[PDB]
Amino acid sequence: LKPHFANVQAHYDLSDDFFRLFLDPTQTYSCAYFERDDMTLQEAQIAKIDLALGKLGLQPGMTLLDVGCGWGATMMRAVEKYDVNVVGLTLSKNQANHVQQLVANSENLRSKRVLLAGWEQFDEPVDRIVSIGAFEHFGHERYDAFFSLAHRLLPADGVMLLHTITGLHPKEIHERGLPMSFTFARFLKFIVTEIFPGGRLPSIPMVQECASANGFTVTRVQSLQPHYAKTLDLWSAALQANKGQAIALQSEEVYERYMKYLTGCAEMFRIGYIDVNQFTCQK
Ligand SMILES: CCCCCCCCCC[N+](C)(C)CCCCCCCCCC
Repeated sequence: LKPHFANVQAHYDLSDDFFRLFLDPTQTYSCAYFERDDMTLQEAQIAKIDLALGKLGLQPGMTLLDVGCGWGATMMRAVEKYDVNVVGLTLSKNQANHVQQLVANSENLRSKRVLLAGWEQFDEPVDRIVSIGAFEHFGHERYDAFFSLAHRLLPADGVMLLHTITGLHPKEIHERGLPMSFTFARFLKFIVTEIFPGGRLPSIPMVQECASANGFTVTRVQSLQPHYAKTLDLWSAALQANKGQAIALQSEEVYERYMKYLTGCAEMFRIGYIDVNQFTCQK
């Protein structure tokens, strides 16, 4: 199984400078958690991180594996607030380099590693696992392999917090009393073709199946559905105000595409065609 470096890199290696125009300072690129009403995006992203890490029963000395570490905000938070060693995986060249600098400049004593590789090329024992918004890039065809590896790399009391967007079947969506449909399907095509090449959304039962079939017990499924529309609204508001900057670094063609993507997804979550859930997978 050769990781899909090309497709994944197609999106995230666009330009850190560009993503910085709409993501919060920690560069977290996933659904935030507005635990409190007046939280800033940065505070809500940290709260999301704590929500995920707080389910792992972390302890000093442990080694945490972050599958699809992104720009590393989660890894560094794990080190700094929870005092654990970390290992981060990503197919993005720019992310690997960025996190490599965070590691190089850290004054914390814990072990920190970032690899430009996929879980498909990682076979090392870890104490706990966290994966936020990376699953959507694996593809239905590799779900079983992922959980197999996850279960194999974890200790006896191991735990994996899998956070991923989930979707309903377009055919069955019509019964949910949800109009549009065609519009939804047409937008999904747009996303997979111009935003996330190779992307694929898993249904909740699909995650529950691959987990159980590989020896895991899903002890909790928490939805952050409403929180994503706001996260996306905040991302789009910033990008738009940074429009002039967006075109300079790239092109107005890229800008238009990203605004269409950010805003569109926001409505999709608002109406309920898509969801986002954190699965506590207990070994
Ligand atoms: C139906 C095809 C779905 C492909 C989904 C690809 C998802 C990539 C998610 C990447 N992160 C975690 C960085 C988040 C980006 C913002 C939310 C995007 C939601 C897309 C929903 C498409 C239905």
